Amino acid sequence: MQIFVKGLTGKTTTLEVEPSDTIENVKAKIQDKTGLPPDQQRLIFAGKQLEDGRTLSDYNIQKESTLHIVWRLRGG
Repeated sequence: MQIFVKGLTGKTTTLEVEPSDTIENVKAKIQDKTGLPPDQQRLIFAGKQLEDGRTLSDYNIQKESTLHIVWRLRGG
């Protein structure tokens, strides 16, 4: 069960996930494709904010679910 994430460039990035796969892991996968640090990553689905400890089955996230990558620096 893969998912498509809306990138800033508009290009979607397929990611491998599973009902068991927690968000913490997902952010980790992203940290590799985006190379961005965890403090610069944010996942939101259907306008709902995700949190660690939860799973896809909790957010009712299905396949081809459109996420949202928000890139912003917390400043110095």
